[PDB]
Amino acid sequence: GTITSQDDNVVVGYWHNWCDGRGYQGGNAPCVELKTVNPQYNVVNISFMKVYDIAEGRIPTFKLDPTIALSEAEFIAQIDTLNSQGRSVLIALGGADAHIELTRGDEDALAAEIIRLTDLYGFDGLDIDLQQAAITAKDNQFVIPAALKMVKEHYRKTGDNFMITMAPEFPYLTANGAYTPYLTELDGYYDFINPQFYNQGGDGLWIEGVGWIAQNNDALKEEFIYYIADSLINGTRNYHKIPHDKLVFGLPSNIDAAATGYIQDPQDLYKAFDRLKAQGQPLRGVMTWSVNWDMGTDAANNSYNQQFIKDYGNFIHNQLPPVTDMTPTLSGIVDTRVELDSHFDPLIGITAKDYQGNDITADVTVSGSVNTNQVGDYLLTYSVSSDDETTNQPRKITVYEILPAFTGITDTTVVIDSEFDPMQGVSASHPTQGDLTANITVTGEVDTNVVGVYELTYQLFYGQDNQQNMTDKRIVTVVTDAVSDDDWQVGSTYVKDDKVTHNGATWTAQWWTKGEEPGTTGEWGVWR
Ligand SMILES: CC(=O)N[C@@H]1[C@@H](O)[C@H](O[C@@H]2O[C@H](CO)[C@@H](O[C@@H]3O[C@H](CO)[C@@H](O[C@@H]4O[C@H](CO)[C@@H](O)[C@H](O)[C@H]4NC(C)=O)[C@H](O)[C@H]3NC(C)=O)[C@H](O)[C@H]2NC(C)=O)[C@@H](CO)O[C@H]1O
Ligand code: NA
Repeated sequence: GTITSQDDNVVVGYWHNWCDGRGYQGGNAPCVELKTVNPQYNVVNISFMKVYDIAEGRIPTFKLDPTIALSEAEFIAQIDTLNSQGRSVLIALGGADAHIELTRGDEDALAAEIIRLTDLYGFDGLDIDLQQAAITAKDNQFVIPAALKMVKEHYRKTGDNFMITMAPEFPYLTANGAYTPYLTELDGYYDFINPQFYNQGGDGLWIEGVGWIAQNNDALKEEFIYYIADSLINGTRNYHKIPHDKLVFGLPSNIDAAATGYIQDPQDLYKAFDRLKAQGQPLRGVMTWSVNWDMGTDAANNSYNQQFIKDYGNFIHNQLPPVTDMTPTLSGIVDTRVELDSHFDPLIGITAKDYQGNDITADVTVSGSVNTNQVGDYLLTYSVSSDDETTNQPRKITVYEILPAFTGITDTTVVIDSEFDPMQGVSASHPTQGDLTANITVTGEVDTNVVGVYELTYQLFYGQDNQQNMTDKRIVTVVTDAVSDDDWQVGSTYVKDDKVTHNGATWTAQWWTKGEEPGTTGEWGVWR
């Protein structure tokens, strides 16, 4: 069949390219034929395209597991059957424990392989399900989006919408998180995102005013679904924005399918989705790992018997078609610190796209202004409008100054009659003004002919018109070279006529002494 895409809500189910997968609670997921998957799964994701063996190179591929007992041709035929029913069959890239590591330049070969597989099997698109290191390995965050843009454009030439979806684990969807390169580079290209709201334990989000709402909290599941979706579809609470018409809520089919995240009471989902509809932002569907688990068994060999599709198929399909959120995006805006008097260009690094991913950078306007000749904060607001919508974002620009620094102003002792130059070895620097040594003045003098302690005050003048100042003090001690009688020591023994220096004077012992301080023994004592 032909490239078959979905214009309305979706119930997405992954399909295991393997048999008898073990459950987190000891159950079993059989392989199943595609033709047996419930019709209400209108998107079925073949899992997974990956690197099967590094000896075939870096480019991932898909290899049907023959033990499912579908020949290549029969598998093809069953995809065609789904397509004839108006259902989409995507290829899912990655999965758990799949390492993919591509280098800049690999994009052409990756696109070529996606096209080859797509044309051979009749796939309708690709789901990005990179996990763990594969999300950020080498140049993946560049190569995979680059390849996918090529694939999208290739099929657009013939009037076909090759679907692009993604299945990020939700924690990666913070505003600057690991998936954000895939989301931004593919804005306009992707059909919807179905994040995984499972296998993350106690992770979740903080709602100012209700507290922490965790993905494994079964008492607050309605609030979990509502608030995490609300944050995604509006770009609030530190999440990257995924428009509501493009957000599909990914879930485990049952307790065997994922460690945590199963919805015990489907009412919690119905109500959360209704609340999102009530604020004008209905979601685009649900997704599940997996149709195999939905048709699987538990540890007691009891059948799950399609409970997931029973709970959610009709609820999600019995909804109005999606209404596109046509708001444009701005990229590259970050609060920036600028050194006093440096040049600042408010447009550099900032771009914009309409909701279809067309570049509309030239249409960005900025209000506010920065005065780099004055330290302080300056607030800019960037705006762009397209498609009867507007997006705005602020940017704080802080102008700061750095103090210069002196070198070589350290206390020093010099010998009598030596030459002393107060500027020898003395300098000052500043990162933008450069060498400021010629801007140093010296208050005070050293007289090296006269023993004693001389204070010098160094002043540095700098900045505009040399009206900024900083000061540092230096002590220069001039000492004689003259040989003196050895210093008195409290523990030494002296006898008549021994001489000692103490407290600035030379004293002579008049008899035997130990422990008596010169100067403290009066008019007629041992030291004179
Ligand atoms: C942010 C972070 O680091 N989170 C950690 C979790 O990542 C981690 O648990 C892993 O969670 C992922 C994300 O859900 C999960 O992978 C998805 O989930 C299903 C299982 O629920 C995977 O199914 C397995 O696929 C492999 C083939 O790739 C099969 O070999 C295996 O039999 C499948 N298991 C079952 C029960 O069917 C999917 O591949 C995958 N994608 C989708 C769309 O669902 C991993 O399996 C989880 N890994 C483990 C070891 O549990 C968690 C625990 O380590 O820690 C979080 O911090
Ligand atoms: Na097809």
